[PDB]
Amino acid sequence: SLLEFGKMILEETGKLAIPSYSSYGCYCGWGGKGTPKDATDRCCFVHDCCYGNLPDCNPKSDRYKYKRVNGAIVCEKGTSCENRICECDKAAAICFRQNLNTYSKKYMLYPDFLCKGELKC
Ligand SMILES: COc1ccc2c(c1)c(CC(=O)O)c(C)n2C(=O)c1ccc(Cl)cc1
Ligand SMILES: CS(=O)(=O)Nc1ccc([N+](=O)[O-])cc1Oc1ccccc1
Repeated sequence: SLLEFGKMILEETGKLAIPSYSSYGCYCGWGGKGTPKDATDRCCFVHDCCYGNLPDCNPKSDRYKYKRVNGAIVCEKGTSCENRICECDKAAAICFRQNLNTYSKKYMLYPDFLCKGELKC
């Protein structure tokens, strides 16, 4: 669920999920169409794609638990929907962490019309 994810994001990047990530590029937060504008945008894209493989789960409201083994994010045994979700968020977390150095503000609050193009997961 978002609470977990957001907290995971803050620990990892030091930036707050909302609003640093709720309206970035074409895929962070609003999902939908387009060509990811950048690495972070791709992270979000691969992430939306991750929730896409769990049709009958509820990434948003289902809560899972995770811990840190020295800085490592470690998803704890829960329902199977819970485990698979958590893996999906961990990746996004890492991913964001891996491209902080190219996180660009001109993609904050990006207008929808500039998000057209095709991309299959
Ligand atoms: C590729 O992108 C997707 C696809 C489906 C999604 C989401 C993101 C998010 C993610 C979001 O809002 O960031 C949620 C919550 N999805 C569903 O609940 C869902 C539920 C029931 C059926 Cl039968 C099919 C899909
Ligand atoms: C899930 S939605 O319809 O895509 N809204 C939404 C998108 C991103 C985030 N977030 O924390 O990164 C949080 C989000 O929603 C909330 C807004 C305020 C308080 C709690 C959740």
